[PDB]
Amino acid sequence: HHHSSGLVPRGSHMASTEIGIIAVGGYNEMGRNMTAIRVNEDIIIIDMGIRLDRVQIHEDVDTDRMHSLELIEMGAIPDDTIMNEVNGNVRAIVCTHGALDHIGAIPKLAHRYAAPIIATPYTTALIKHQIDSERKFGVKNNIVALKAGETLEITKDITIEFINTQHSIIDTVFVAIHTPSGAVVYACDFKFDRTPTLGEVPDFDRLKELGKEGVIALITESTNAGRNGKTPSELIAHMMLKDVLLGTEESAVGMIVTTFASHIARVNSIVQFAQEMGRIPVLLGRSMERYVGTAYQLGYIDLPENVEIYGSRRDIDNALKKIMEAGKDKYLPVMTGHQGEPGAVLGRIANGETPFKVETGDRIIFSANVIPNPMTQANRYALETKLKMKGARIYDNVHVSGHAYREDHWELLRMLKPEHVIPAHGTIQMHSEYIQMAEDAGYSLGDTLHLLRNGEELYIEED
Amino acid sequence: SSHHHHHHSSGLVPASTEIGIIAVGGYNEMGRNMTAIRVNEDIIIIDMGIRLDRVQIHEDVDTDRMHSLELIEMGAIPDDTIMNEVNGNVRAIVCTHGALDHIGAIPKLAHRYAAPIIATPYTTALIKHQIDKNNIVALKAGETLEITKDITIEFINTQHSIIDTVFVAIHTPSGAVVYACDFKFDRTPTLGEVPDFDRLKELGKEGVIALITESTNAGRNGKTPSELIAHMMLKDVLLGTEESAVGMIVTTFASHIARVNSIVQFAQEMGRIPVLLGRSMERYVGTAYQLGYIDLPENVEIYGSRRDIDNALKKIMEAGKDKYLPVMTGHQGEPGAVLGRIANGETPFKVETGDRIIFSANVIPNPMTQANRYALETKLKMKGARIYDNVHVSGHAYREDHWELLRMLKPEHVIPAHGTIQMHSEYIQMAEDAGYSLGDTLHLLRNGEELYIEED
Amino acid sequence: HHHSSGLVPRGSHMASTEIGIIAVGGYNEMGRNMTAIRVNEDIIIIDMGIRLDRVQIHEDVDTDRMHSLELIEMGAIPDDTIMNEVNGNVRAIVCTHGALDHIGAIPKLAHRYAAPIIATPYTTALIKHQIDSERKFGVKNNIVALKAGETLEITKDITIEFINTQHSIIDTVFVAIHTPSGAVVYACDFKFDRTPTLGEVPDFDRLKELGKEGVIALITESTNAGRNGKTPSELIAHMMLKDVLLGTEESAVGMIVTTFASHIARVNSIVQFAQEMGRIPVLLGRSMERYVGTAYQLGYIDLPENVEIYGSRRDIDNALKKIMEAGKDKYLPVMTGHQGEPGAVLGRIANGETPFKVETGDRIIFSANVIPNPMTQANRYALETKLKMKGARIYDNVHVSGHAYREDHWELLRMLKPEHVIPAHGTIQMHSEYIQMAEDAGYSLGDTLHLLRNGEELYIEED
Amino acid sequence: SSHHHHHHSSGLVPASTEIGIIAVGGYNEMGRNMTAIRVNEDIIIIDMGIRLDRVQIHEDVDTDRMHSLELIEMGAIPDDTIMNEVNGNVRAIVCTHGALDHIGAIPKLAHRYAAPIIATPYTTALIKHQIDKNNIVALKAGETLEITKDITIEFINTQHSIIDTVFVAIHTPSGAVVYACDFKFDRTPTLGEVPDFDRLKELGKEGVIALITESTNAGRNGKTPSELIAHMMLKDVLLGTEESAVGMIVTTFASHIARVNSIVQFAQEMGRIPVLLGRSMERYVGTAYQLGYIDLPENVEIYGSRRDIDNALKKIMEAGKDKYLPVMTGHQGEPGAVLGRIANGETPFKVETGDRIIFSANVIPNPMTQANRYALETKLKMKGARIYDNVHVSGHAYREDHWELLRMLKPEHVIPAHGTIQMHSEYIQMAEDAGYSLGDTLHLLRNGEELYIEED
RNA sequence: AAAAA
RNA sequence: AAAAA
RNA sequence: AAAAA
RNA sequence: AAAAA
Repeated sequence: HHHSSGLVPRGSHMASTEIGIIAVGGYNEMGRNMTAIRVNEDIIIIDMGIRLDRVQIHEDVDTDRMHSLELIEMGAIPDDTIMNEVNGNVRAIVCTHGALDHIGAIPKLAHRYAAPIIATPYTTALIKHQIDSERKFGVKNNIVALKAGETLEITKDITIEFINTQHSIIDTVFVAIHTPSGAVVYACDFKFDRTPTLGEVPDFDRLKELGKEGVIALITESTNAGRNGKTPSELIAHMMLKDVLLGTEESAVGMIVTTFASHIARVNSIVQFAQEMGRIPVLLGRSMERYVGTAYQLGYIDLPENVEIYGSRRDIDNALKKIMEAGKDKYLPVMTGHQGEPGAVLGRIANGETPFKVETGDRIIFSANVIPNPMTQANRYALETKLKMKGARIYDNVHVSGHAYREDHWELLRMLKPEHVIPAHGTIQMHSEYIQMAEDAGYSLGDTLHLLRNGEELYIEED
Repeated sequence: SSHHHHHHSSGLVPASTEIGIIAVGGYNEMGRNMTAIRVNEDIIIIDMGIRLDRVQIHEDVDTDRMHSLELIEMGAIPDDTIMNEVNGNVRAIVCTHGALDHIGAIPKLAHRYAAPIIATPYTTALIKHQIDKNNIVALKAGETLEITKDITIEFINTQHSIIDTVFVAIHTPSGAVVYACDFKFDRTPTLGEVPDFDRLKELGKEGVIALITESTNAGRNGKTPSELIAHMMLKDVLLGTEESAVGMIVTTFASHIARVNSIVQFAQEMGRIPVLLGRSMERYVGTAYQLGYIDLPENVEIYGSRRDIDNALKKIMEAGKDKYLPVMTGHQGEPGAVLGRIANGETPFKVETGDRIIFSANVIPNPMTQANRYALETKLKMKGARIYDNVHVSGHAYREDHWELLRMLKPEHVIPAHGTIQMHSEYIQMAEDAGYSLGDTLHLLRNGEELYIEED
Repeated sequence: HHHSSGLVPRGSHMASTEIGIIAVGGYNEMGRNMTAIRVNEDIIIIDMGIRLDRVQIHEDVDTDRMHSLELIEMGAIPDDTIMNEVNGNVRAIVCTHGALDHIGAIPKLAHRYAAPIIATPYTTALIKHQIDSERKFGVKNNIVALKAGETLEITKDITIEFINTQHSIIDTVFVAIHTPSGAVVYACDFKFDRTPTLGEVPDFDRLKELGKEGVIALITESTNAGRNGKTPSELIAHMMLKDVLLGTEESAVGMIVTTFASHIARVNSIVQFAQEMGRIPVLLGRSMERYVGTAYQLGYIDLPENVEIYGSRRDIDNALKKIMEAGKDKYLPVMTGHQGEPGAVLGRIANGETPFKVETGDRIIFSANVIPNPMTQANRYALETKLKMKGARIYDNVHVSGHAYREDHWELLRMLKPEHVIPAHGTIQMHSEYIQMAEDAGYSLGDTLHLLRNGEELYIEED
Repeated sequence: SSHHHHHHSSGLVPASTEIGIIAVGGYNEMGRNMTAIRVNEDIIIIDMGIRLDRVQIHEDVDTDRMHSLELIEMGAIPDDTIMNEVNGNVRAIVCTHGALDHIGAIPKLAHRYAAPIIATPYTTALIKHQIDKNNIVALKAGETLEITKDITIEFINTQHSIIDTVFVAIHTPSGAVVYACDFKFDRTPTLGEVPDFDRLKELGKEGVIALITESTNAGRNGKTPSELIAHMMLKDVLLGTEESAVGMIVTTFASHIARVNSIVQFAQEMGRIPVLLGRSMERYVGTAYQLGYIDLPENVEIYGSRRDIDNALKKIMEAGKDKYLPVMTGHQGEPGAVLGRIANGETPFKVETGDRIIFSANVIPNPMTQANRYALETKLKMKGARIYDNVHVSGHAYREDHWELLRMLKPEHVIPAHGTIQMHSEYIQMAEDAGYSLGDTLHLLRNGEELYIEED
């Protein structure tokens, strides 16, 4: 004899999709970021970064004579040889922004793929300017400019959407890969910033919509997931830098500012402050000219008429000779070398290889943090020791992070409601931080939350 | 056969003043600050603080049952028994502000001196409320008070993590002795005034014999971020949220009136009614309001007693946590404070997953307070709370702030105070950069030592 | 038409075994260790520890009135309710040693299982003495004494082997669970020590043999896997303590030594040193009497005739009154309270609640480390501050770790050659350290190397 | 009407000596140690060291092309130009041992003084080899040397990370000035003798005016572990292995002769032939052997030149790494050292997975050396090496060692040296526990300052 | 770099 | 959490 | 708390 | 990497 135990309504499945999340670089370390998203047999590569400290430990630096495999053995750059064991063909290369941890390895690995590079206008410009700077013949991927808010079809089954976000470089995007079974979202090198000083407010609405439409997997950075609270706004750094530059009873002293050439919002703030304190803003260093110049040409920043930009050593040295013999109090040199890079303008000033002589009382403002690696900490120590031994006053860490804190990740997780989460852009320790946060959010390790190592592929079969 | 020459000096003259800088407390540690400035035989005492951590290591606090000498043996409070060896008489007791590290020992030591207590209005109010006896004189920033035919005291406005904080300048016939401790340059305060740089420069040109100044954050690079920074960060944490109807608790220094001000303003700007909870909140904020230092919105609610507080939390819980912004005590996980009691479930307020707890304060770097803070945060986290930490800006001068202070006052002698010998070491390296020499024009004093400064 | 592509010789499989590695407690934190090894449908529980700091954060301590579930909610103790979702029956409970992070939760959870407790003689003694110390009625598991080197049959298919190892408590073992498909080895709270001061030299031969016989899975601690090199021998701590106690030109000063009551090798060394410096070794504190007394009765340590042991408050206070009024220079008090435990002898001396008064010059030797938790760091700070304020001279950290370092794990891995490795006894951060080491040894995460969280079961099907 | 009384003192007497303690270098930093002790108008210089990190921040080392003044501007070496303001004449230059932080600046500054260099035999040997000019006098531990009718210098044996290290006692008609820097109490040395506690106590009772002593590890709790501890740990690392035929490299201080001794002994006990590689290994160990301080087994091999070294490594590689124990330079990842060259693959020796690299040294806490060490270890690890770090014991006295030193010598005045102001702060807290008072009997000197001590 | 009731 | 010419 | 060739 | 009575 037999009783009924109830009934189960079974859902339909009009599209099965096989998703691959391939960790190539930047899952075991910082710098050489590369991820590959496989939809069935088509592959979208996301970012191709470089890791600088692996270049610095070798007294040979070179980095432009060495080709891909030697750099991979140093790594340095992502080991993409594993792509030969991935069951698909690369259809596109997305670069979510233009800093070296996302495009630094483009000129070394991108030319081997039969795919266009898709990026934002500013990013595309930086990639182009960089590709045209190796002159080894000679294949160049075409570059498609895709703006935040725009969508691009790659395949009958694959579309790529850019969503604007904030970061320490302008024009940074989340990328959503739409598949017949739903979306794969990539959100790395980002920060929620509700009061940006240059870009736009993050697209929380679209994030929520995506959440409701269906997100299969989220690949997101774990870099500062261990840091408590929310990332302070860029406005905070704006305010602090303002206070450091204007708030002084020793006004006619002579001040040098140094920061990331790629941090366009920061540089912008600095030149405005120069205009508010009666000094002539003069930008020094090749990379200043590259990044800030490019940002200006494409209309991302406005520059005052008296702004001066110098890229060549003799232009720079003669500009510093002009400043030195006119009164340091009349200029605000905005220059490269905050990490004590050998050869940068500030490092050359510190060695006295320059008409500019730092004298007691002079104020040097590092609008940047020291990167937690022994190499750059050494270069910074030597730089600072020299500058102080010549009597300079050091203003350090006038800066705000470009990365999401724990609660930023919390809210992102609540908005996108991803089915699977994969931490990226960090060490396994950082991923451990992220994992604990995500578990608090209801995710389970090995189930809906996944710890990948470089070279590993997560297979997801969506019904 | 051999010769040389020398001019001899004449014994002719073309009232001498002897200065003593007596370090009493707060030169070997944090908290129990007390300095004594002797002009020949008249003495001005500056500040009388308490050190809380030396009270915490003994589980039996009752800081009002113990008399002065036992507190000194714990210390806790400054050892002023050394004043029995100082060749002078105390003519005044100056308190540069009203926080416990400047007035905490007032009720235990001040009564032994036949001298008035001189302080700013707010400070005087807190001292009065605290006593529950020296005369108390209210002296405002910018005003001068004569103490003796030869001695006057000037208050100069400055900024700090408590309102109405002053530098004090002791004017003598030989020049000024300046005391600048527990201070911060802030050119964009959210409460009070910008410090008096003009007067500092004037003083410098008039002649400063000695500067007694804090070394607390002399080790920190750069300049102290403005209170405006903490204002902005707190705004971002409180308003910048897609988890809006969650229920938020803010905790901070009850004495940081500027901060509490910012918080209640934000409460009015996020459509929650601000409820201030805890006895000390009632004390400091209440007093600040009565004296017209802070303005409060009509809907502001304050509860100091245990049952008032618990019934307020029962009211809040059963009306919607999303409708209130409780501003409460317990940011250091103080046993008995409102937040610590909420965390222990001894309260109608129950923390549930998602609730946001904002510590508008840093954790005090002492093992005791780090323990209490750890236990508190662990409990709150285990009940599902989301912790926003360090939404805060320092109340103390950084290295370059001291650089500029030194270059404005141009003192003949400098003495670091308000810290450990390590903090003083930082200050010393900075001052050496400015041209001072240790043991000559720069002096590292320990508690109990008297520095003699003579006229050339 | 058809060609042959070669042949493949296929192996036989005369016994399939399903293995479960269940992480119950101590995989997300320190202290409350509990693991469960499932062979088909029979379960061997390994260790049942407590986490002390979770008790300390509550101002209520109690820990003996509270029953299991409240302790689990604090946790504190392992959440073994998950055992109701594990497909098997518990046949035995192994305790690899007698310290609280292995037997601290025995009296709270063991009585719910219909299984005997298997342990070494010393461990068994401590478990018995502890069980007879709750007097709540009243079920007591029988305890089987199994010595290092001995094997015990539990099932037609399951045998348990003890292998001697070293640790900060005497009589510690690796446990090997022999199954028809091979062995599961558990090696937690251990240290290679080639010159022990009490136990035996580790059984490297047997480890190698096991390796060759076939190890399915290794569960091993990750606690100090991050620490570089090899764990220093106990002999090092012996030497340092000797030097601290004898090497002094201020000989008749009065010295107090404090250490782990359970560290029998250490205490032994101390009383021998007392005999070598003409002082009477007097042991104070209830737990000293418990652990050292027990170790003496079972013949693990020899004690000199003049040794004195006191467990009660009045015996202790009058012993200190005797010492105080006879000359501190004539005694070596060996007492509890190295973590500044409220109520311990040293903590009571520090509060002046004792005939013993510490005076300037007096030397207090902490033969122990400070546990990296804010609670115990607070208690230690208060204790030390009081002792120094009474003029004592503090000798700290005269101690050597009880846990394997990175290279110790390296060699263990090379000896056992396990098919699968699972890190245990630590946070996810410690496990991350272990994971990197194991990857260097050839293991692969998610494949032969497994990261478990509390409540998770790894299923292994051995052919 | 009113009265009191006082006894007046007589102007009768019931040769005065003025002591100057001049801090020249090594009081604000590590490395460039130099002190000058003035007795009225005769001066004894003690030590002349170099500071390596100030040389490293400039990539252009050549420390022999630069003359004294440029090295002083880098400093690098002590600024002894201040000696032009000191009212006295240098009668002797004492070097308490032969490591670079005591003799590194000898070839740059010693030649300007009309005075002999006095040192222990080994120290004299290293100075002589280094010079490639003052007279050099060898003075042994336990011996005394007359310098002046009023001044004698006594050497007292002590222990340290280099052999033949001494305390120096300067005897004057008013008592002794004792210098105890770069030292360690070690009652179980593996080389040399136990320090002379008897003589220290004797000195104490005879009368010590001033003690100049290191503060380097005064912050570390307890007592310095004996060199025997490092011996034992090194034994455990080298012999205690189930990975026996792997190939092992040991690196340590070339000047730490006791350590190298232990290592070669262990090499003979593990059936490997000890090969010492590197120029400085050849210098220090060679010199120590010739003078009979260390004994070497018959099979010992030493190579100082580049091709000798490379061909030795080619020999080793092609005979079996398991048969050799290379003892080489480069523990701090010094560019050009043997280990750094092996790590860069510029060498017949190739590191392969499993190889054990033993650093019998700690990493020096400076960003430069931490960088070099990081790059080195990363390379070695990337070639599969297993790193055994910190197999080492400190060469400097801990807090309680200083406690007992102070209680033995009973000096009237104490001056910390050989460290930063932070290290001195640690020492100061310890000395205050011992009864000394800062600015009175306890003195914190900076480079360039002269402390005057008069007779009562 | 502060308390808390 | 970044380079630099 | 030290260099290295 | 541990308790304590």
